[PDB]
Amino acid sequence: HQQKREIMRFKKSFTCIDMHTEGEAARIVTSGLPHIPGSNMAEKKAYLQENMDYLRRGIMLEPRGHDDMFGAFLFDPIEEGADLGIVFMDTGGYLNMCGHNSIAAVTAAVETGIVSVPAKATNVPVVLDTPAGLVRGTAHLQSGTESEVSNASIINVPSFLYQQDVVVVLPKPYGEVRVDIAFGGNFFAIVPAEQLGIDISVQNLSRLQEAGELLRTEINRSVKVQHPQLPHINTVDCVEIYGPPTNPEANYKNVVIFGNRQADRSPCGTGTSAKMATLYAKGQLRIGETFVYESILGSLFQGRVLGEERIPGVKVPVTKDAEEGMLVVTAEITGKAFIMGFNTMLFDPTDPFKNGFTLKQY
Amino acid sequence: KSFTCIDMHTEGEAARIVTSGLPHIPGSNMAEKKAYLQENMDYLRRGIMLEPRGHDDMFGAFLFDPIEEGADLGIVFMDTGGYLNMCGHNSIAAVTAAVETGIVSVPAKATNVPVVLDTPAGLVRGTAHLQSGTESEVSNASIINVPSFLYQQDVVVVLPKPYGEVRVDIAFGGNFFAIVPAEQLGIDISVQNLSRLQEAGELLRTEINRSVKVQHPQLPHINTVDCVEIYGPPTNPEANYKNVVIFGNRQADRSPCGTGTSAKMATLYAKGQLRIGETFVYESILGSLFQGRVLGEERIPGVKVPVTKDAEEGMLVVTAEITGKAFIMGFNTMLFDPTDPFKNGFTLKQY
Ligand SMILES: O=C([O-])c1ccc[nH]1
Repeated sequence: HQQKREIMRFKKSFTCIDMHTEGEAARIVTSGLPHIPGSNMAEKKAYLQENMDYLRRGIMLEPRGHDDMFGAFLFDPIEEGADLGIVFMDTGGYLNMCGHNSIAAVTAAVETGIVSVPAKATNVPVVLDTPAGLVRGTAHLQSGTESEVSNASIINVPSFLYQQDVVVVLPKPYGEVRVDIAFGGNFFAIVPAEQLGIDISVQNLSRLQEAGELLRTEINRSVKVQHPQLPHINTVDCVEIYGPPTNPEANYKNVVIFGNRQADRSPCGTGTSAKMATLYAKGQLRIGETFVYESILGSLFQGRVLGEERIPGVKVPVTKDAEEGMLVVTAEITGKAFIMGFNTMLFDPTDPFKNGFTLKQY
Repeated sequence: KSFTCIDMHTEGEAARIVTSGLPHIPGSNMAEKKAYLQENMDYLRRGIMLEPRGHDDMFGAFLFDPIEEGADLGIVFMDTGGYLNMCGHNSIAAVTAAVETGIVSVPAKATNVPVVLDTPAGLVRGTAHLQSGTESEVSNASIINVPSFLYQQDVVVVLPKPYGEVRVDIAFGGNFFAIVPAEQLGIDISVQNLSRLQEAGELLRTEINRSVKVQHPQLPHINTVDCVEIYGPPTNPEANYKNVVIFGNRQADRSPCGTGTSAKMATLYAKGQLRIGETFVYESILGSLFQGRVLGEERIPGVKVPVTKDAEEGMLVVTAEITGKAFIMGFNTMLFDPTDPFKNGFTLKQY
């Protein structure tokens, strides 16, 4: 019959596990990609970017997505020890790491049996192979259940404060700002809201989005960054605006601007790792101490520094002469993700918006 | 716990068509089933339409068994703010879905399929046009719009600089629209100009509502102008004109907007500039086309609107048919974990 019309209809389709980590979307694509050339997760990401970028666009943007959508493609692992390969994507490009989506992915690996649950277990390890290195996750099980996840935590790739007290001149009305740059899986410009002359509130979202874009543009133009072990990482993809908390349980509140100036509704896992490295570098957070970060929505992530390391003969701008090498810390983050749908994305060839669009200005 | 749907769009404008998972909903006509959803179960709409499952320009509907005689499919429309269609674009989507997926059957060797929708507002009569050599591939859909009419003509509304005073026509096609040339506002219609068109459209809407006080003659509940339709020269030379409808809480229609097309049509038609059976083509801000024609006109004795002249016996009203294409962009199973702090959604949109 017209089951031939269904073969046809599904041609070039993708299956996804639609999730969110505390309000922030994680559209996890589980099939429909062909083989993508590349020896590692970094090379697969570049391949996707240089040759098949219309895929990111149609999956992330209206009408299938929206100006603040986020997601990822899964792959077989390449790296030894890894359960899953993952490349992240968004409305602008491809982050080398993402905490909220890594939490979601750990959760989904376990809740759908991608990874199997050792009979009588409380914690299930799930190791993601990312463009930034191995990320070791743990799904913390709902104690009297088979595969029901309470929350998920990740041990991030080594994070470190990169350059301190950088002056960036933005145009009026914002003027001159002081920022730290730090790596937490992505490079971040960390800036106090107080300096943008704007409060973190829903009401000021569009202005915090403008200001993040200008800051990100101006940093990349003025300041060259380079990850000392990962040559492919050499820009600042995200801006962290922080300010006083609203939930008293939380050290601070933040919004992250990234992608095509979209805002994280989560507190942002990599950005959390990046603030933690910074305070820790400054002797303002101790190993083991709990740091709680609140989002614009009021979502919470919990973090702690599990250890530190000094790497002899490797310096970054912030590394003083009196130091024997650069400081990195290993940060853990914990949060909760939910499955919000099992989606099959279709692309009618006659659809003028099979490759997505945004009405976002300029 | 879970809902099934067909994600669609009508030339860019989202239409989430929920095809199962609602509980049993009472009502002896669709308007009562809509009231019951509103009064007892609004949370379903919110979680299906708002982030994270949705977004601030999401629209859609719930499919039901039809009740009205003649009807093929029951439906209640919804969006992130409420329970109306607006622009009518879900109707095109649902007519298409119904044929595409088997809800409605196709007579053999048939080229066009009637799909009649049972909505809270009355029957909506549509036709699915079949792709030449196929049995249920839909090329497009036509909808018979609610009766439309020019209401008031050459209205002078005074806007703050830089817009100034602006000549508009006010016309009904499901909502009342203020139809206003882009030239009049001094903004060229483009995506990059959209926020300027938005500012201006709101300015215009508040200014008209404050000064002109419009009233549907047979529908007293409709006493404002909720949409501003900004038109100008087309980019596609197949199209008569190009437009963007500004409506809601600072929102733009990505489609040409079917009811605005029907309003624009009754306007041209009243001024002697469109003929019955003439294909009018309208382009959106993203380049899509809708096609309309006026099928017929009527007079309504003893009922008058401002544009109705002293010697005319009743207002002029027209019936237009609006054609457009809806695409299927997904088949989704949505889930609501009861412990999900966002099972009923959120919005970061502010006013
Ligand atoms: O969770 C994160 O690391 C992240 C980065 C951008 C959005 N979320």
